[PDB]
Amino acid sequence: SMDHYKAKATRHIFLIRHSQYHVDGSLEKDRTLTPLGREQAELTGLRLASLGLKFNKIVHSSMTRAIETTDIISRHLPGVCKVSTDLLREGAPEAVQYYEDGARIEAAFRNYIHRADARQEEDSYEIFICHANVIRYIVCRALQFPPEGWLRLSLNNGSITHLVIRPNGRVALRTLGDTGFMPPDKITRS
Amino acid sequence: SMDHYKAKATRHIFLIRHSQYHVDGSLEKDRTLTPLGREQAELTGLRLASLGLKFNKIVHSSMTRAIETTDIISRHLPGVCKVSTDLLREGAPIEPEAVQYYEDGARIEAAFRNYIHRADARQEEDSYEIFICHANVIRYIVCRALQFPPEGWLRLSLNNGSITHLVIRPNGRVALRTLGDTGFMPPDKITRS
Repeated sequence: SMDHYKAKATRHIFLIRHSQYHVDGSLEKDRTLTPLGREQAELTGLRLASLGLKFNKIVHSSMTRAIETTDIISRHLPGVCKVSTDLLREGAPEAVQYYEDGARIEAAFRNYIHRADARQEEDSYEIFICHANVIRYIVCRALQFPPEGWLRLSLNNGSITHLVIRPNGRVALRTLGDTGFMPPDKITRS
Repeated sequence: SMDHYKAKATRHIFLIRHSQYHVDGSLEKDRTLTPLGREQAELTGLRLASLGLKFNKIVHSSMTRAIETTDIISRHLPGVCKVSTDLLREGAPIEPEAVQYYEDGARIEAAFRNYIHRADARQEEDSYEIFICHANVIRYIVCRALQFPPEGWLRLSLNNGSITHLVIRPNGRVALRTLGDTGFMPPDKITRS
């Protein structure tokens, strides 16, 4: 169980990886989703809406692929409120930047996963639209797995990862990197 | 990842949990799939057939629930041989005497070493292998192959008929590509028991 964790209720955390995008955009402006990526986000959006859950929020960063993945999914989840955060931004001396980028991933974990809400009386269902690296960090961290193994988790574009966090901080992984709802010819990791 | 491992090509391991069944069945022969369980198995079969992979083999637990799940899945994978093994029968629950657990631990380790860790010197191309079994068996194999601690077993929750996909590189690096995938099943067909 996560240490120093008390919540009022159970929290269901859904971590969605960005869909495929033009990684060769000169400026962020240009790193939009590929046509395949747009279809992926659509499929992830239909899947999420089909769950019969009233989601509490969709948290995401300000990167072009993040905003675009979010926009598409969000149209399937009418009324669910969106929250922009730069703790989910993926960075782009070099060495000092990278340390800082890593520290931000931990802050993301701390701020959004390890921290529970006092207002929250009942079970919550929370979506986070993220880059691969923050998902796999969050998974290892919440599950108390060796952080050195985070890169052993291979997350498809648009995939859904579901963690369950009980009031006493016991955590269960119900699924990781699910793209079972996409036709196999639509699945990508880049 | 795995130590003392050198394979000639990549190995894709698909670990499939059995479909919903009659837990109340009085003998092992009575613990057959429910009608919903048979629908789940069908869905998993459809999904596996749709990946466009030539599966090398279907290795399955000899428990009735695992047999019936395999019967249904294998109809979608014509020409893939099926091999029954006692090594993949479910282990005693982690959440009941100690010699039972020693026995089960030893067997499931044997299963891991025989089916997951052992590279075939006759492999001549990338392989795709299906193992139809049980939650504790899969949890153990996943954690062992990824070097996750034994307290991780019970933190992994696998749906009935779910697909867990590991990729084993020739030098022994292991990636977890998906765990507990039932994303191909409508939510109103999804169960854990």
